[PDB]
Parts: sequence; C-alpha cells; structure tokens
Amino acid sequence: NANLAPLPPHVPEHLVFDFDMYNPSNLSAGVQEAWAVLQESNVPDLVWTRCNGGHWIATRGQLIREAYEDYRHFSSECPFIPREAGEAYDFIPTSMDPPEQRQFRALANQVVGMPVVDKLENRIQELACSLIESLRPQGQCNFTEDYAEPFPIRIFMLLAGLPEEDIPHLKYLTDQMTRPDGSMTFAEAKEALYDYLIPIIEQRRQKPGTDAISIVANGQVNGRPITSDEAKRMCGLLLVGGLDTVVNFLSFSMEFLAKSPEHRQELIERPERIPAACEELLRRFSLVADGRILTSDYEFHGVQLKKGDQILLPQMLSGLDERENAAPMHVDFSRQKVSHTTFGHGSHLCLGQHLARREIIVTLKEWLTRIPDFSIAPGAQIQHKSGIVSGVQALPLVWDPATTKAV
Ligand code: HEM
Ligand SMILES: O=C(CCCC[C@@H]1SC[C@@H]2NC(=O)N[C@@H]21)NCCCCCCNC(=O)[C@]12C[C@H]3C[C@H](C[C@H](C3)C1)C2
Ligand SMILES: [K+]
Repeated sequence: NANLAPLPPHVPEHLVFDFDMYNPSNLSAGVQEAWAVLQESNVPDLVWTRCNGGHWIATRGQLIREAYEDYRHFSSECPFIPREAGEAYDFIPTSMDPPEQRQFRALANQVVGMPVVDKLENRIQELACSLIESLRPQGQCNFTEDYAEPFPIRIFMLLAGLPEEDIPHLKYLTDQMTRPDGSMTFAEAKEALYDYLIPIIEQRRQKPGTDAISIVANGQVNGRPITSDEAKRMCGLLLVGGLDTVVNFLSFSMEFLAKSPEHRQELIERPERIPAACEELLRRFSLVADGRILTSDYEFHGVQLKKGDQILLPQMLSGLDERENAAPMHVDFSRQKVSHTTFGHGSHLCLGQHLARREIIVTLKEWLTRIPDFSIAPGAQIQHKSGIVSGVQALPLVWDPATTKAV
C-alpha cells in the first residue's frame, strides 16, 4: 500500500493521475516546477489523484477560475485535503460560502483592506529597515528565519494591538499549525491557538480599543452582534492568513534574486520597475493550493463530479499555465499582461492582498538599497516543501558587507 485510496466507481481510469500535493515527485527541481507537471500536454484539464484520500485536481487556469467563481457547486465548507483537515477547519470567512460569508468578509475588510494599508505604510517601512540593518554588516543570514518570519508577525501585532513580548509564543502556536511534524492533530493545533485568542477577545468585548481584534470582536453581522466564537474564528484567520504565505513568498522571491544577478541589477538600476516586478514574482512563485467540496452531483467540463467529492483548485497553477502566460517559467519584469490567481479568485479573493503587496514591495526596495549584491551560501542546496502553502525550508544568504550601505 503506497497509501493510494480505492478509485471511486464514478471516476474513469483515463483521468487518474496520482499527484501527491504534500510530496510531489519532482520536488528537488523546485515546487512550482513539481506542480507544473500537471500542465504537460498529455494531462487532462481535470484529473483524479488517489493520494491523500482521493480528490480531483483542476490543472488549468480556465477551470480553476471557473470553479472558484461557482460557490454553489464548489463549497468552502471543506476547503483542505485531506478530508479530515477540511472538516475540522472552521476559520472565518474561509470556511463559509456566500451569502453568509459576505457579512464576515466585509468586517474583515475593515481591518486589513486598502485604507488601513495606505496608513500602515511607514510602520512597515520602519520594520523592514530595522530588520535589514541588523543583518547588513553580518554578511550572512538565514533569510527565512531572520527576515521573512519576524516581518509579517510584527506587522500583525501592530494591526492587532498585541504586545511585543507575545511574539515568541504566537510564533510557536502558529508554527504548530502550519508546519505540522505529525505530533499533533490539526484540530489540536487549532485549539491551542484558540486558547490564546479566547481570553483577549473576552477582554476586548468588555473593554474595546481601536485595534483589529477590538473591531472584529465588537462587529455587527447580519444585523446582530458577532458571537465570541465567530470573533475567535475570524481572528485566527487574520493571524495565520498573512504569516506563512508572506514568509514563504518572500523566501521564493529572495531565492530567485540571489540566483539572478541580472534581475537584481535591473531593479537596482530601475527601482520604478519594483511594483511590476512584485506582480511578476507573485505569478512565477505563486504558492497556495486549497480547494472545495462538491455540494451536489455536477457535470463540469465533461467530467461527472459527485456530491461530497473534494477538488483541489491550486491558485499557483493558473499563472503558470502556458494558456495564460507565454513562456510561464520565465521571469520577465516587463511582461505586459501578467495573469495569475495567486491571491485566489471569486468571493474569497484575498482580503490581505494590498497589505501583502506593500510588504513585498517595501522588502524589495529596502533590501536592494542596502544589500544590492547577495548570493546563496556556497554549496547550500535550497530545499522546498509542498502543501497547502508551499515554501522554502531555509534560505542561507551571504554577501560582502563592503558592497553594502547603511542608509
Ligand atoms: C503572499 C501573500 C498572500 C497570499 C498568496 C494569499 C493568498 C490567499 C488566498 C489564495 C486566499 C483565498 C483562499 C480561498 O479561496 O479559499 C486568501 C484569502 C484570505 N487572505 Fe490572503 N494571502 C496572502 C496574504 C495575506 C495577508 C498578509 C493577509 C492579512 C491578514 C491575508 C488575509 C486573508 C483573508 C482574511 C482571506 C479570506 C477572505 C475570505 O474568505 O473572504 N492574506 N489569501
Ligand atoms: O493541516 C495541514 C495539512 C496536513 C499535512 C500533513 C500531510 S497528511 C499525510 C502527509 N504525510 C505527512 O507527513 N504530512 C502530510 N497542515 C497544513 C497547514 C494548514 C494551514 C491552516 C491555516 N491557513 C489557512 O487557513 C489559509 C487559508 C487560505 C488563506 C491563507 C492561505 C491558505 C488559504 C491557507 C491561510
Ligand atoms: K469545515
């Protein structure tokens, strides 16, 4: 038993492609590369894999977008593979469908959407600068550990009005959930995280301030007050949603720049291209793959899907699709129409996308200004990991500090 689930009778054999989203066979060549094997010409647009309990995978942008739009057939009630993890998952609004999702989404948007971002730009700037300056004269760092991890969690603490001293504890709680070693069930990891949040929400419903947790926990949904349980489930997501996505995305980006002096030089000589370069990086190193559960039997693009079937709808694949972007594996900061679904698509389109772009942009601007020349540490083989949010296990970087400048 290679732990492949028995093929359900409604699934025709010609659609079977046993891709393992947690351990894809081509991983050492890069995680995007490993997933992009689903886009080779003999692979159908929609396939069934017997790995991880058995589930569909939409392999092309067209189908990915369509399924993300159609929440009536493709429900977020069970958004993760394997089924047991999807079933346990209760974060808001990511575990809900419209119409109920819409009210909770509007509340979340108050704490992370556009006007909040335009406002936070300078605390973001300060944080990046102080982290980079602490590393600069060392001539080395573990980028994932020393910059990518501390950065988003500190921004979240700021949004949420949580004290600095809580960072290590909260880092520990979130790592438990998002990088499981198998010592804990997903529901157990969630519970530990909730145990931290339960008291703070209680406190802030009694005595609200103007932080994100206070806005959320005292908000109105469908014309009534939000429950303490709902507030907890939203805060959980606002905490985690901006963590591993940003940590891992920044690591993919920095790994690419470390290996590409010419792309570094382009952005050094033309810093105005940094916003467009962020978008082209978001496409090439897209990293999320969640999904949906069928609400009923449904024929979708010629394939019979059954009520209860899970479907993986990898956000990462759309922008890598040759049918969406010519020469997809190639990074071109002057690509003219960069299409991707890196932030998702449809009713759940990332609410933190504006904050995420500021984090990436500030990072690239501030890093390249201080440390224009860096490389992968000699002889290091960069290891990737695949999953719901794919990523980089560690990123040792080296530079000559004489080539750097303190601003
Ligand atoms: C590179 C960074 C990021 C990526 C790639 C990303 C990706 C995504 C994706 C793909 C979804 C949709 C999931 C689905 O349809 O099931 C999503 C939703 C969400 N994201 Fe992000 N995200 C990022 C950063 C952030 C940040 C910094 C925050 C701030 C807390 C955040 C907050 C949220 C929230 C609240 C939702 C749920 C929206 C809803 O369900 O209506 N994200 N994100
Ligand atoms: O629950 C999981 C998956 C289980 C991984 C273990 C598998 S099972 C068999 C196999 N063998 C092994 O040794 N291991 C594997 N952890 C993954 C992390 C769960 C993260 C939950 C929190 N994140 C979120 O809610 C999200 C929601 C949404 C927006 C953001 C990006 C993405 C979409 C995830 C944040
Ligand atoms: K669920």
